Formats: sequence, C-alpha cells, structure tokens
Amino acid sequence: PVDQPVHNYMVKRIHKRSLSAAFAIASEALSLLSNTYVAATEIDSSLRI
Amino acid sequence: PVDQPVHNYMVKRIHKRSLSAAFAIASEALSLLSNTYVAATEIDSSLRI
Repeated sequence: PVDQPVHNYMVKRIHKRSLSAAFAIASEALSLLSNTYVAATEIDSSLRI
Repeated sequence: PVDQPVHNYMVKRIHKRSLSAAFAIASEALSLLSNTYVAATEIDSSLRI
C-alpha cells in the first residue's frame, strides 16, 4: 500500500503578435476610382480596368 | 538388430504469479454515486456525468 495515482495540470500564457504593412495609393488612382464606383455610360472602361 | 525407438516424457511445474494495484475513491464521489444509482427526476445529471 504505497501507490497512488498522480495528475499534473499545466497552464500556458498566450503571448501576442500582430501584422502590419505599407500600401500607398496615388491621387489619380483614387480619382478614377471615384467615377468607376458609380460606373455608368461614362467612365472609360479600359482605363477603369 | 540393436536399434529401438526411445521416448521422452517431460512434465512441467506451472509456477504462480498475481496482480495488484491501488485505486482510491473520495467520499463525495460515493455520495453523488448514491443518487445516480437511483437516477430519477432529482440528482443533477451534469454533475453525475
């Protein structure tokens, strides 16, 4: 009579990371963007695409 | 005329072993056991399971 089961309870810390990157836009691209957002009979399809 | 068959009869002792292990139980487990042995409308199913 010397034996007895034993259990272990380990717990962990989660830590923490992130993400980030650079992505720049030209103003003329935004201008052609604005018309294409309301795509209609106007707005040159070739330049928009 | 000198040849003759010969036989050998070996017999074995079977020896003897056994097994034993420890397994403890808490009184609260037995108490919740008692209600589950008579499982009815009472006796919390979640705690019993």
